Amino acid sequence: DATVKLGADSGALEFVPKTLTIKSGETVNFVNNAGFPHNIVFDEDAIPSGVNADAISRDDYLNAPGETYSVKLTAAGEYGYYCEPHQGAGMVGKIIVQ
Ligand SMILES: [Cu+2]
Repeated sequence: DATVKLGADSGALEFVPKTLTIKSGETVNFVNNAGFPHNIVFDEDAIPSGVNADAISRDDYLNAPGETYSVKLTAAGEYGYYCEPHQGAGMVGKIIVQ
């Protein structure tokens, strides 16, 4: 399992780390750090076919400080995802599942 802080302590709205590599079946914990509310809307494109992004997409917004979203990715492949509220600011990421 690996943990992604949503936003740096400085206030910058970025996925930390932006490019994360995990193994098949590892859980990603997206812990709110700064800039909340945040959400994780996996992109339908640039992903394993079948639009699995929607099922693993966080439509709701994490608002409480330290709120953690835990998602298990078993399918191998890059997952290109982005934070909608800060999508224009470049708050995106990619999770290589092997
Ligand atoms: Cu954000």
